[PDB]
Amino acid sequence: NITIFTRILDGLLDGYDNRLRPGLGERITQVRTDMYVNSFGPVSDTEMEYTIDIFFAQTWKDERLRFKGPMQRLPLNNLLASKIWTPDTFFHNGKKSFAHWMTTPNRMLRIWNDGRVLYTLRLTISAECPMDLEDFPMDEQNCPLKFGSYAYPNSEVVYVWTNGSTKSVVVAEDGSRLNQYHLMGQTVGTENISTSTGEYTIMTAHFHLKRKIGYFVIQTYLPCIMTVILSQVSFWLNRESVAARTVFGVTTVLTMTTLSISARNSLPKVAYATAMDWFIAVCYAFVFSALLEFAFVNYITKSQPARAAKIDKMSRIVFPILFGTFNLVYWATYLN
Amino acid sequence: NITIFTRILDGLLDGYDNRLRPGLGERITQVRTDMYVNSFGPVSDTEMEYTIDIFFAQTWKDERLRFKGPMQRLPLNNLLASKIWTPDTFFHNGKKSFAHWMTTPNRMLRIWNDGRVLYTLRLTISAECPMDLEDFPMDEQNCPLKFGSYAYPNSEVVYVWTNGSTKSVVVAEDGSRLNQYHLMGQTVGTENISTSTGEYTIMTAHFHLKRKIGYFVIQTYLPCIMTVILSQVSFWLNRESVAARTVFGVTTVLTMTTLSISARNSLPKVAYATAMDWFIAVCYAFVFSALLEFAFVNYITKSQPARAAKIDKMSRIVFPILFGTFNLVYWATYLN
Amino acid sequence: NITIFTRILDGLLDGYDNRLRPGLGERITQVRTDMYVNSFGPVSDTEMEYTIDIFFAQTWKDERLRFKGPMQRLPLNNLLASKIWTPDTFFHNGKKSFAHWMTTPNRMLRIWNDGRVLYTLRLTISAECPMDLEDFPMDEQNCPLKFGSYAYPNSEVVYVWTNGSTKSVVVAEDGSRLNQYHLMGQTVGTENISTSTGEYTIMTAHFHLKRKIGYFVIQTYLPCIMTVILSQVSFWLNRESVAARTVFGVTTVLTMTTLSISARNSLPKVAYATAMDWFIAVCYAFVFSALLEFAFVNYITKSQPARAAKIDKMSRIVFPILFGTFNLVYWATYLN
Amino acid sequence: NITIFTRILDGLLDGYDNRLRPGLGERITQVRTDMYVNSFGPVSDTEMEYTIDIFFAQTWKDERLRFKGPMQRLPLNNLLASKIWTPDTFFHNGKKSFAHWMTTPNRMLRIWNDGRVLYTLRLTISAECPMDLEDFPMDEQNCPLKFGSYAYPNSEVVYVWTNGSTKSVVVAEDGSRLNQYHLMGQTVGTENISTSTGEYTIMTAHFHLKRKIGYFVIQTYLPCIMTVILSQVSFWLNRESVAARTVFGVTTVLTMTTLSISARNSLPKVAYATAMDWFIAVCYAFVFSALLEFAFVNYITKSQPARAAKIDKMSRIVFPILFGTFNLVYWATYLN
Amino acid sequence: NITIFTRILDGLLDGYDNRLRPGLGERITQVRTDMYVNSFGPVSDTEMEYTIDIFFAQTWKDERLRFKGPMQRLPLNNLLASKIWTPDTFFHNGKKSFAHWMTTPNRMLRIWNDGRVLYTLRLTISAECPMDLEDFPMDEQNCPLKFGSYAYPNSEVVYVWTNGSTKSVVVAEDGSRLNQYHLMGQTVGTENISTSTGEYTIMTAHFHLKRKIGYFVIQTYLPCIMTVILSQVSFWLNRESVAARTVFGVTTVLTMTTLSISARNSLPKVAYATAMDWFIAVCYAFVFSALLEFAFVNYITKSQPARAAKIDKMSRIVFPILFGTFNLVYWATYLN
Ligand SMILES: Cc1onc(-c2ccc(F)cc2)c1COc1ccc(C(=O)N2CCS(=O)(=O)CC2)cn1
Ligand SMILES: Cc1onc(-c2ccc(F)cc2)c1COc1ccc(C(=O)N2CCS(=O)(=O)CC2)cn1
Ligand SMILES: Cc1onc(-c2ccc(F)cc2)c1COc1ccc(C(=O)N2CCS(=O)(=O)CC2)cn1
Ligand SMILES: Cc1onc(-c2ccc(F)cc2)c1COc1ccc(C(=O)N2CCS(=O)(=O)CC2)cn1
Ligand SMILES: Cc1onc(-c2ccc(F)cc2)c1COc1ccc(C(=O)N2CCS(=O)(=O)CC2)cn1
Ligand SMILES: *[C@@H]1O[C@H](CO)[C@@H](O)[C@H](O)[C@H]1NC(C)=O
Ligand SMILES: *[C@@H]1O[C@H](CO)[C@@H](O)[C@H](O)[C@H]1NC(C)=O
Ligand SMILES: *[C@@H]1O[C@H](CO)[C@@H](O)[C@H](O)[C@H]1NC(C)=O
Ligand SMILES: *[C@@H]1O[C@H](CO)[C@@H](O)[C@H](O)[C@H]1NC(C)=O
Ligand SMILES: *[C@@H]1O[C@H](CO)[C@@H](O)[C@H](O)[C@H]1NC(C)=O
Repeated sequence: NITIFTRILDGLLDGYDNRLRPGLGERITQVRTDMYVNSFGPVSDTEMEYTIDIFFAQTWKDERLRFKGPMQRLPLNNLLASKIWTPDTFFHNGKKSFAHWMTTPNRMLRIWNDGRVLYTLRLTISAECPMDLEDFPMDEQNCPLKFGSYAYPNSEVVYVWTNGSTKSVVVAEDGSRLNQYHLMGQTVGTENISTSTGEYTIMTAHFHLKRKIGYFVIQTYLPCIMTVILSQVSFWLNRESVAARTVFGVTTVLTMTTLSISARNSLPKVAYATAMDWFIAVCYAFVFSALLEFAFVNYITKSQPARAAKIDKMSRIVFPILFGTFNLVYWATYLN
Repeated sequence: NITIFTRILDGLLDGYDNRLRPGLGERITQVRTDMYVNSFGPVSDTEMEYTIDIFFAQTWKDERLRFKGPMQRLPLNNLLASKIWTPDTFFHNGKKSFAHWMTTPNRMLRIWNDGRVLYTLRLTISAECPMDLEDFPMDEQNCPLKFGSYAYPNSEVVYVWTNGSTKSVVVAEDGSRLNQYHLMGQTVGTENISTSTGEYTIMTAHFHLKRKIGYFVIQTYLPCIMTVILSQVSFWLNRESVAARTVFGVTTVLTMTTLSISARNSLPKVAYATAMDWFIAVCYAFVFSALLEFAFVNYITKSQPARAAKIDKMSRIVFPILFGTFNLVYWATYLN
Repeated sequence: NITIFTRILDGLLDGYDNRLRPGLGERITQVRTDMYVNSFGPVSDTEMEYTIDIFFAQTWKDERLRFKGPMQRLPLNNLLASKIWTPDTFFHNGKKSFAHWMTTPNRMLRIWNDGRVLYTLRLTISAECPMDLEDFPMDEQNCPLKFGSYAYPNSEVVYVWTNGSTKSVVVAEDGSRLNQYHLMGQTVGTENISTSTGEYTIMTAHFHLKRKIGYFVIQTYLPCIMTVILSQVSFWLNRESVAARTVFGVTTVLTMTTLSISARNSLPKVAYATAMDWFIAVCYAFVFSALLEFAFVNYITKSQPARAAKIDKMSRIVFPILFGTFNLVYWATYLN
Repeated sequence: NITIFTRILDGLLDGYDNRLRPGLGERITQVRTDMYVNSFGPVSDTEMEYTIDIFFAQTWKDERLRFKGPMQRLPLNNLLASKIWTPDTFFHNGKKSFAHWMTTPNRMLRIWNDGRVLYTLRLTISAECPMDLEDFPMDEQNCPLKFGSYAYPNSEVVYVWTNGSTKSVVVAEDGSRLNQYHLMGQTVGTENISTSTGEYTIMTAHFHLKRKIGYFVIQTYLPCIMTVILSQVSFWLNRESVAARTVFGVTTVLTMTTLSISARNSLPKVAYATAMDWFIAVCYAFVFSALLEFAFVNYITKSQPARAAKIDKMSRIVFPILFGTFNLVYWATYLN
Repeated sequence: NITIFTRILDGLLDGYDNRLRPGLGERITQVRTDMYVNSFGPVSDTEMEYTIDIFFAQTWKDERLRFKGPMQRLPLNNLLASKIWTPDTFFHNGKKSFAHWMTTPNRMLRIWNDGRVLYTLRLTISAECPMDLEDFPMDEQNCPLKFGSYAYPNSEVVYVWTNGSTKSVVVAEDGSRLNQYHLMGQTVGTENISTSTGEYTIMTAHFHLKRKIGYFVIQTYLPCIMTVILSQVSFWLNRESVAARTVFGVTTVLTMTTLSISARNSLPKVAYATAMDWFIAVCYAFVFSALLEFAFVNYITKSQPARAAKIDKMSRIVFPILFGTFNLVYWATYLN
């Protein structure tokens, strides 16, 4: 009773050329693509790449695979995949893509009576996601995923998403978990590209990433904020304590300097200033300005002591207000 | 006398199709799985992955492999594995799995007269273990291991553990050794998942991890604890020693700042506060508060010296008690 | 209607030897090469290598592949690539080159009636780009890309660019994006090399890189500049404040020392001085010189106080002017 | 005259089944193993693994390979290795093992008239070496190397070392060179293991490693020792110099704190204290105790100056003696 | 006219056994080896390995490949390489060697009428270069490159360099470029090794490396030199400035301590002292000695001030002279 299936498979492969696409010279091959994201891999800001594991599925029609039998479907595995024609789908932005081969090559092949073919493949794509870190860390990124045929132009093979956008791309509930990003949603699109080898249709999927803040607050902002407050303590010490107030200014200035270096160690070596850089720069000004106030005060503490006390007394109020005021503008500007 | 074995193997492969599962269109294929963990690989908290080396064994029934001979069993190797049908088992959460091929592909194949087949394979799985580091380092993790068929739905292939849970999964005595985790135990479960390609049965194995503390005590807590004690020494110095007490406060505050940065370098860049972070924050408050006490004392050391001495004298007792009291609450809360 | 294509392909391969180049012993095989750079990978200054992803295309004439049919072209895939002769093109400067195999080997093969063959391949080349970091970071680099035949000398196989230089090499608009380099343009050239195995023609492509400054300004120059300004503040303090002015000089000198170490951590370990190194060295002299001025002033503050005040007063003006003057010369020299 | 060899090889493979072990169902296959260690690779303490490159040789008897000819031996290469039966030897503790394939697969095959077979293979094994770092760096490690059959139990295949232990395992004179270990010697053993798949014989080789000290002396101990001596200098300064003695105590305490952090950066993150940790802890006590002495002295320098001088004078002698005494006990205890 | 070549190749392979070396049982196979180093890869001091890319060429005589035709030579590619016998050459010291496969396997095969065969292969060898870092950084290294047959002893296969030493090994002009080494020259040698499997001839190539200094001068020596000079500035300050001179001594001592730690971070963790270590140790003595001078001076500044001034005045001259004198001896000793 099982030998019947063997006869069907042998019959289909008989007089079958896998080097020729279905409907060659008669029509245009149409491929339906659906994607399921098992896990949205880590996003490497330094390398401008993001890893992703998906179950890529393609569907098309091949009249050469029509068959008649008790079962309307023929579940199979990778063994028969190489014996038939499959699209040469590839990822344009994929810097390095590898498959999964354990325990068995993770591929599926199903065939219906009408000749419809389902080809499912598991992939891990290390794609490239260029980013504009001008509003970092209050930045939103749109990492794309482009794929299409390598050898068959639009005139021969066309890719189209199946059903609506929601069914076209699906992300696992636990897969969309990252340490420094929120997966707001996904979008799908298409576009034709003209090349020296002809026109090709491109299927594009974009993932909306909203960076989650809180790591940089504990790592960069808070040390900068508390460092500024530490400098302002010098305003409450007597002028004659030259050495004491010198330690506050010098130590704080160096502390802010190393924080800027440390902050950008993890950040990509971009040749432009970010929002965090401006915040550090302003904080650097406050600590440096406090030291200048002490130097100016200590320079005139003899000739005109009266103004020296007023400046020191006034500075106790002005500096905290300006720094507090700056934060409201800074946070409101980038959080709105 | 040895040629008889050759005839049996040749006979079994004659008229044998490896593209068809046993009992196709007649019943549901049942697979029994047993796992032995040779060594529980390192757990990468930063990458939320854990490596594991196992001897994965699958058992099923294939009536096409029945034979009669002097021996009831036919020990073999990987040579015949590709000549017969094997399940397309794969790991859903396996980010990257590779086999061992030296000296010979580490696979075993045994066949009995009744047609029962044993297929053993050695694997190294780099699975993903999402973690909730809210109670870190007093956190317990449950790293799973999910596997199942890729192409054969529940209606065709079903996986079930063999014997009891203890025999189903086994961990070597020396294998369960990690630098920062205790392998409390293992659990096994099953569940059906509905997909666009049909329903699939999933075999799940969970490993209970109890983080072992002592590295962070020597690396993070103790430096923080001793740093706080160092700051409190300033309370025992005379007020007029402005520079001396300034060094204690400034140096300690910066020391705590760098400890927080250093502590999170190894820790994953999670966007939320951990138990260790709160401990550091409280320790930061004590050192910062001590400096504020000195500044306040030095500010009123002229107008009202009487209160200045009382505050300094009182602070010698209050600060150690509060810090000691906090530790009891902190340790008891997270250790109970 | 589709079986006709099968007959053509079978006919071409009949009596076809892929071990022999077309026109062997009758003429010289001519290959036309065109390159499209999908993305100019990162440039590793430390390893003197740059990654690049290209769609390498080769065109040549093979009279053995002539055919007659309704279609003037035969789009195909990698399946037939191994069944015919292709040039043994390789990259001389490619330290490690790997192909892309997912979902299908990214190769294309097209054949015309006249026998013209188009062979397109996707590659990721980790080539070597030696650099002369004498004007770093104001340095311009010319990273080459050399390729040619491995076994067929100039007398048998010759490579020539197709059409003009612009069409010969093309770079994607978004591909030419780097964090620390600007892709000014590309150039193409040729040259014959004499070897023990014969003369070979070499096709060379050079990419002009103009390093973009701004990361080192925020990371190295500014901390050095502000550190120097910090030292000059000591000139505005009274001489009797020995400890206060000592902190400025000592802290600044050490700060500059660690900046030099930190700056070269990312920079390659080249055994010669760069422009940035000279800038740091000069900045180190200013901070060190300021400390020497204080030591000299403090040494003569008793015997001849009159000159001590003049030196301290004069130093307040001389030092800022010289440092400001140096920057104009430094920046103008390397930016012109 | 050379065609005779071709006939012999063709004859042996005729009617030969590589899926069946020699002497199947008639006796037990006996395998003789000899190992030569070309180079003992680096030992990764952090990953608890050690690399090793060996020329693994196996010898066994196969009556099916008997032949008669002018030559008593048939040197060969990897070409015939896959055409005959070879044991499925694998390394139980090998986390990742790979072969060498350049220029040609590094394998040898020799056959004698009697049917004896020699199979030599070159391997690079990244095995796991669990370590007990309780006496670190005065610790001795015993890294094992376990291998055996994967599919053939003890009842079918048995491994035994050839000749004595010295000939069984050999290490190259220059191979046994490590930066932080001495290869004292090697030992070989055997043991039977019972599994669900049957009993298997295990061949075990242990390498005795004696860690060589001198890097940690220059990196950890000496900075700690000199730091303690630096703190004791404060005892020779006058009490009224409050700021001066404060710098010694504060700087030394922080210096010891960072040394402990730095020391464990390279060391594995083990959750227990090592001998080096105790040495650092004691050194931390001395520096911290010195600061406490100054604080206590400065606290009573007014009411009872007489005792203050005695304590400071006495401390100059007590502290060096105790620290010197501790070293003798510490070094003697762990070096004996 | 091209079919003639096909007949020749088919004829040669007819009745050809690739498992047998040429001249088997009749003479000894002689192989001529020539090497061209395209680029001398980076030298990893930490891992004691150096990468190298070469075009390895082997020449030998095979009477079975004699042919008659219009052309005296048959240029070919890797396609025919596997169809004939090639030596099993391998690198004894090669820890990991991989080939280049893009665009086509980089191999060449040429055959003459007499039967002479040329086999050229491109390789990237990560060999091991043990080093004696006793004179580091004034050290000269001799990195070898050993290769020979794996299965064919000296009695069957013998390797000999072709022509003179200069032609035997060739290094590209631009290939011999390293950041911290000078490629002085190359030497070639031979030697027979006795093994359990027989005697084998070994072809050895040594590369003379002269480390180029200048990176460590800017990274280690200069900071140490300037740090010592900074300490000597304390001798020019008044004794009563206890805090001021304390900062110089304490800061300098710690600065030297961290420099030693930083210097060895890149250096391999060798368990012995290098020349740089001695230089740092001496520099550490000068800074530490200066602090001791201040402590001794401050201890006797009351009882016998006269000697205190003399010591401080004398130290201003003695210390610079000794440090300057030491450098001349140090540099002359290791540079001569
Ligand atoms: C020389 C060559 O030979 N065969 C091909 C080729 C063409 C199309 C294929 F599908 C496969 C291969 C080529 C390159 O031709 C291209 C390809 C893409 C684009 C293009 O528009 N983009 C670059 C990729 S992208 O950034 O994803 C979107 C923008 C421009 N020219
Ligand atoms: C597009 C597509 O084509 N073939 C498949 C497919 C289905 C089942 C297979 F066994 C193999 C392949 C798919 C994806 O369909 C899925 C798969 C799993 C889940 C699911 O429930 N989970 C995701 C994996 S998980 O996190 O381990 C548990 C939760 C949801 N949809
Ligand atoms: C021993 C050997 O056997 N077959 C070959 C060989 C020759 C040419 C091939 F195309 C392939 C292989 C060799 C090396 O012969 C060479 C090769 C290149 C150069 C040369 O001029 N350069 C080195 C590469 S480069 O830096 O890109 C440009 C400068 C000098 N000698
Ligand atoms: C489920 C399964 O299926 N086939 C096998 C299997 C058995 C023996 C083989 F030689 C190959 C494969 C298994 C695991 O069975 C084992 C294996 C080893 C040990 C054991 O005693 N140790 C673990 C490895 S160890 O740490 O080196 C020494 C201690 C215990 N149970
Ligand atoms: C057990 C075994 O079975 N077949 C072999 C074998 C022998 C020779 C081969 F050419 C290939 C394989 C072996 C090891 O036998 C050896 C090999 C080399 C040396 C030796 O003298 N040295 C080690 C390599 S070295 O450091 O480069 C120079 C010093 C000593 N014994
Ligand atoms: C691509 O080409 C097809 C040709 O039928 C056309 O229908 C489609 O609208 C084109 N897509 C775009 C985005 O222009
Ligand atoms: C999965 O489906 C099978 C169908 O027989 C059922 O017996 C089993 O209970 C299901 N498992 C779960 C967890 O629902
Ligand atoms: C290389 O050789 C060919 C031989 O025809 C010659 O035409 C060409 O000019 C040569 N190229 C160079 C750069 O000399
Ligand atoms: C292993 O089993 C064999 C069976 O013959 C026995 O001879 C040998 O002593 C056993 N080894 C050990 C260590 O028990
Ligand atoms: C190696 O053996 C051969 C045998 O002919 C001999 O000629 C040669 O001199 C030997 N080489 C050395 C270095 O002893």
